[PDB]
Amino acid sequence: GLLDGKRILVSGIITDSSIAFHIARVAQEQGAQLVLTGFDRLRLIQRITDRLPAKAPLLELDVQNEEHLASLAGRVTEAIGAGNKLDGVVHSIGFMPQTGMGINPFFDAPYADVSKGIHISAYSYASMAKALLPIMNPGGSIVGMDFDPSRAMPAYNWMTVAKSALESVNRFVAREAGKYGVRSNLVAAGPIRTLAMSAIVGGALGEEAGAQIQLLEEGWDQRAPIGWNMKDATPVAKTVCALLSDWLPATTGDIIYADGGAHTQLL
Amino acid sequence: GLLDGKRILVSGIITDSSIAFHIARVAQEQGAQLVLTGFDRLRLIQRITDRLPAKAPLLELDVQNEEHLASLAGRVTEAIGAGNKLDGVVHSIGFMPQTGMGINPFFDAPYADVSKGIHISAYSYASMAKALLPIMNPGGSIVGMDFDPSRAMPAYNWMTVAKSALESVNRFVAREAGKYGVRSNLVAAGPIRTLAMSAIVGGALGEEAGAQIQLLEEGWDQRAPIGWNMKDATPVAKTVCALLSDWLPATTGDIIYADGGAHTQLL
Amino acid sequence: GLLDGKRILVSGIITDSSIAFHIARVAQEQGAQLVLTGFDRLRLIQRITDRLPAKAPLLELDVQNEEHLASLAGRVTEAIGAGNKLDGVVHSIGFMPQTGMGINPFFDAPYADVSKGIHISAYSYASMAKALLPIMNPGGSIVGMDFDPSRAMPAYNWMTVAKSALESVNRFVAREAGKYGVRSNLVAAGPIRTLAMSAIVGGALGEEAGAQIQLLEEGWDQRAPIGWNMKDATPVAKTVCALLSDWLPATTGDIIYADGGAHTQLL
Amino acid sequence: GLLDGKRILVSGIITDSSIAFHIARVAQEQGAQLVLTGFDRLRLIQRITDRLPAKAPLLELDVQNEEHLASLAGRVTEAIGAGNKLDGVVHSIGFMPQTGMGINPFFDAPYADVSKGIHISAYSYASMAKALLPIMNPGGSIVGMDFDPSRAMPAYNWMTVAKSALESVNRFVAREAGKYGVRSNLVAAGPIRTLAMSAIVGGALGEEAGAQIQLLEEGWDQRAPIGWNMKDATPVAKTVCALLSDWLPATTGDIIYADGGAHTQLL
Ligand SMILES: NC(=O)c1ccc[n+]([C@@H]2O[C@H](COP(=O)([O-])OP(=O)(O)OC[C@H]3O[C@@H](n4cnc5c(N)ncnc54)[C@H](O)[C@@H]3O)[C@@H](O)[C@H]2O)c1
Ligand SMILES: NC(=O)c1ccc[n+]([C@@H]2O[C@H](COP(=O)([O-])OP(=O)(O)OC[C@H]3O[C@@H](n4cnc5c(N)ncnc54)[C@H](O)[C@@H]3O)[C@@H](O)[C@H]2O)c1
Ligand SMILES: NC(=O)c1ccc[n+]([C@@H]2O[C@H](COP(=O)([O-])OP(=O)(O)OC[C@H]3O[C@@H](n4cnc5c(N)ncnc54)[C@H](O)[C@@H]3O)[C@@H](O)[C@H]2O)c1
Ligand SMILES: NC(=O)c1ccc[n+]([C@@H]2O[C@H](COP(=O)([O-])OP(=O)(O)OC[C@H]3O[C@@H](n4cnc5c(N)ncnc54)[C@H](O)[C@@H]3O)[C@@H](O)[C@H]2O)c1
Ligand SMILES: Cc1cc(=O)c(C2CCN(c3ncccn3)CC2)c(C)[nH]1
Ligand SMILES: Cc1cc(=O)c(C2CCN(c3ncccn3)CC2)c(C)[nH]1
Ligand SMILES: Cc1cc(=O)c(C2CCN(c3ncccn3)CC2)c(C)[nH]1
Ligand SMILES: Cc1cc(=O)c(C2CCN(c3ncccn3)CC2)c(C)[nH]1
Repeated sequence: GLLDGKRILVSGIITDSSIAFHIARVAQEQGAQLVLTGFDRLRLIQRITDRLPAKAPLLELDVQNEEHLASLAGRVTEAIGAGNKLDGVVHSIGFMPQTGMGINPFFDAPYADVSKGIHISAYSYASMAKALLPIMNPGGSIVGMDFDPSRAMPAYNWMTVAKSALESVNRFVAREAGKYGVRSNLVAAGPIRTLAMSAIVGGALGEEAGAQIQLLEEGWDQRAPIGWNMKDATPVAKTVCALLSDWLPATTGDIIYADGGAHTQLL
Repeated sequence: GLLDGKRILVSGIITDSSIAFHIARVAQEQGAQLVLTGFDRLRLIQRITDRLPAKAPLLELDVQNEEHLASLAGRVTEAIGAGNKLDGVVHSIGFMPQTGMGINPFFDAPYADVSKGIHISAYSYASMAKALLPIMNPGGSIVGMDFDPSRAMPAYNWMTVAKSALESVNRFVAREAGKYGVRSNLVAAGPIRTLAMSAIVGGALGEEAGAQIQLLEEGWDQRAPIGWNMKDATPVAKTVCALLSDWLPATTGDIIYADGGAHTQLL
Repeated sequence: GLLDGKRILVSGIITDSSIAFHIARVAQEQGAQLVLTGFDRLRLIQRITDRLPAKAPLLELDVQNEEHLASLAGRVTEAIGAGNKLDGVVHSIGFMPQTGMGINPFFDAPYADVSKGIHISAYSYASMAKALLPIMNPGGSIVGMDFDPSRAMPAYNWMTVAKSALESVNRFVAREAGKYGVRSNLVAAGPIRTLAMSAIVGGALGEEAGAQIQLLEEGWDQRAPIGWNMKDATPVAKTVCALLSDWLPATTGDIIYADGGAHTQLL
Repeated sequence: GLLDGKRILVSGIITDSSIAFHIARVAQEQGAQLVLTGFDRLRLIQRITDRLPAKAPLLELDVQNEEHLASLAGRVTEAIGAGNKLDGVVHSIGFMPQTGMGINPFFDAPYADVSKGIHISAYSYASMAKALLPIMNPGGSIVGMDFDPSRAMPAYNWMTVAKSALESVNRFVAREAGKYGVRSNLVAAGPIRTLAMSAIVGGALGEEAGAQIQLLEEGWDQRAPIGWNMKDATPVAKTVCALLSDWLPATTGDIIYADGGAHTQLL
């Protein structure tokens, strides 16, 4: 397998439609030995991850909890065995309150909400690298999930700002990770029909936001030279595994686009 | 003058080396009628602004204070006279605690500090547009100050992340401002030897940060095809006035680089 | 006026819909003294330019003709008077054979055609700077016309490649121009309904290309936060004059977008 | 192996320091079955390729020769056997006359020289895709070599313009390749000490160009968070193989940076 013998931490599984579930599945199909991290609904996450090709220990991690982050390296070492280190880390964490995404006017998001979204979606990429770099092997890889925020778009609002902040955070994380012989990169995915994305299209964040995200999805497949299947997270999962492998050894502080090439096309 | 008859709000004056002081001076030399906003040290700001070519009313504005922002439009109207609106708005506000800039490791900035820096440096650009767009004329202009954060660099650390967030905020502010016939843009300046910049070079944020910012300054003038004089804020002030004028009427959600062309050159 | 006392060379007038006609008109309304250059149909160009606010000498310039370029500086000096130099230069020249644009497959453009298009559209920006920099004043400005080629699009085909080449040429021209205290920049305009653009929409380059350019035009106005009027070259002409003025003195090797902000927006 | 069962065409081998030699070697170590193309010195190329892990047929290809390109697909089919198609294509072709690179002033490159450089370095990427796409399998991959031309730099001059043109060509090739279920991408490598690069540093293109390329090399390793070894083409070769594999299936019309992350860092 592409990741045979590698010890990889995967955060971000919440449902069977989570991009992290598909990353975890493909990584296991490719011979990686995983450690999982889950937030708040641990009973649910264990039951979901019971469907993965192989059993993997599950650790609790709220990225807003400083105790969870301070104990994380020790908890991972206990799960993987003393003397072993991680070869890979996947950050597949993102959150923005409803005031910061959807039909709620961009000017009507209170800062406490925007700040919580930026903490979880951008700052935590640096918190996770700080916690795990001391237990990472040379030649290692840290990968985070991105949604191209180079241009403004309807409804994505403050989550776009959190992604722009995450891209900047990734470039600095690469400076730190480099001291450990570790790469840091983001995968900018095309839109994926997760449970939340389906709910948004169904009007969970207002009708106008639903209509706008449906047009974005259509335009994405139209612009993508190889097309874009929003119901298929496997091409995104494979790209994350390509970055976790030894096959992109000279790429760091960078962004790889697993979006069907849609960002390279105007129309 | 370039700005004859225009009513322009200018925030960000603190000392006679503030980029906003030079923006305010050039705007007045070009016939603009100004309203100033100042944070916390109002006695100091009044005394500084006494040196501007013309007298201008000074209003207090802490961008972290929701009462100041909610009353701002009314306070500006009282200063410019009922029935008059602003043609221009200058955001020249930036702040990052010492834990987020300098020699303090990038991983050692607490989130409360990073969040305060992002609130002042990025979110406030949207708070200011929300407050003032209802009192802005069609053909109007909102301009903010940027420092190119496209690539990571030493010491700038979390302030780089705040600038990346500000660039994203600007693109969304342009969507809102467009409804008012108003443009929103940033001026990405080359480094300017303000009081804080001189203090940093003098080691106020650690020796290594000082040495690194001195090398950045030297490299900037070297890369700039027309050179870069860090002791001269006038080219930056003129660029802000170009954006406040009627002469860039089809530019919005954008960034204009007043950096001597240094960002267009590798070496 | 914005350009009072300035001596500016303007190339690229062919009809009354030429972007250069509007640049020339606005520059004259702003007090500039112009010298014009025209290609091949000099009788037509003289008759067109008779409609400009003021009379301006017209010089012949085929950018593919080395004799025309070698004699250009001398011919300009004769027209503006010995001892006088130019403060500004406008390159508003572009051409691509029909095999390189439109419905003709991208793979079916012969290299002789692509090479002629790149010579006129990209290399000539450097030929013009070479010819005129020795007769340009410090503080001077060279401006060229661009169409954002960062992403591929239908029909534009090899002309997109010529624009990408022009952007690269501009960065090198800035290195040379800087030695003279001269700035070099491009204005990336939104689509303008020139005679050729109207002919393309009318199917002159095939039906599919017509339909595709009509969708691009519609999408441009939709994405532009301040809208985009393709029938109005005046905002583009004003942007070129802003770059020719003293008001963007720290910008070089760069691109200013006069596109209604459409490139900063995905949807 | 990463490329087990894949049929890959590799162009660009001339010496044992050619980036294409290392791409060919790594692809063979990973189980690919290769077809090679060589220009002009076929006896030399055969002798060089005798050192590759496995024997591979060698075909003559001058990308400026329309007969060579028109017969290429037939010649490849004869070498790989009727009924078999290629899964991958590597373009590792670049050339610029000495007038277009080095100490020769940027303004002193005759167009015939610049045009020959652009034909070989940029247009040929589309000529090669046109020739080989009809004999490529779905899921296939076309990869070209790039040197980041986003910013101007000393000596690279017109070759920088050819790379900017190549990036634009790649985005259009992706539109065509997508119809075949084929991806098209470039690998932007850091500087590699090939025979020509060593000759340049030794002053083959003038002393000033030598000094400037030595400073670029040093600055590259300094800026790269994981460092940059210019004497090691293996990380670049591995990146090309990552793109030729099934592990980046949603990336097209794009650029992957195998430069040690140096482009993501200012200093
Ligand atoms: N769905 C898309 O279209 C799309 C496209 C591009 C990128 N992404 C990104 O992919 C990543 C994964 O999102 P997804 O779409 O799979 O949705 P998801 O809901 O399945 O995953 C987001 C995860 O973040 C976790 N999380 C939230 N708050 C947390 C906290 N305080 N501490 C720790 N974990 C926390 C959630 O529990 C969840 O597992 C995110 O970064 C998202 O922004 C999504
Ligand atoms: N100095 C440089 O080299 C440089 C380069 C590019 C951009 N900039 C940017 O230019 C802008 C102005 O900075 P400067 O260099 O002139 O420094 P400065 O210290 O003179 O200006 C920053 C201003 O922000 C104000 N401010 C801080 N907290 C505030 C709050 N809560 N509410 C309202 N105002 C608040 C300060 O009072 C001050 O007037 C900033 O956005 C900065 O990031 C500076
Ligand atoms: N029309 C648009 O939508 C649009 C948008 C963005 C940029 N542009 C650019 O603006 C510029 C002007 O184009 P336009 O749209 O006004 O069309 P135009 O036809 O009016 O102008 C192009 C000019 O190039 C001149 N030219 C052609 N070959 C020449 C040669 N050998 N020597 C000298 N001059 C030569 C023509 O005579 C003509 O005056 C071009 O660079 C074009 O690519 C156009
Ligand atoms: N060396 C570096 O530092 C570096 C960095 C980034 C990218 N590159 C790129 O990598 C690629 C390979 O270059 P390299 O550095 O290995 O040098 P090289 O000299 O080994 O390879 C260039 C190849 O182009 C071939 N070529 C030239 N004219 C041709 C023609 N008419 N038809 C067919 N082939 C022709 C040559 O025979 C040679 O094999 C080029 O695209 C180059 O621009 C090089
Ligand atoms: C296209 C796209 C990009 C994204 O980044 C996301 C995020 C998914 C996780 N987040 C989230 N989830 C649940 C409640 C609140 N926030 C933040 C938005 C989506 C849904 N779509
Ligand atoms: C090159 C450069 C870019 C910048 O954005 C700044 C900011 C100036 C204002 N800030 C600030 N001032 C005082 C105390 C704390 N923070 C934040 C940094 C500087 C000093 N230099
Ligand atoms: C949107 C847009 C951008 C452009 O750059 C152009 C060019 C106009 C001048 N050219 C030209 N004119 C006449 C015959 C052949 N070529 C090249 C294309 C157009 C028409 N539209
Ligand atoms: C850093 C870098 C990037 C490049 O693209 C090249 C090319 C190598 C092949 N070329 C070439 N070779 C031999 C004679 C003439 N031209 C063009 C330049 C080099 C040498 N270095």
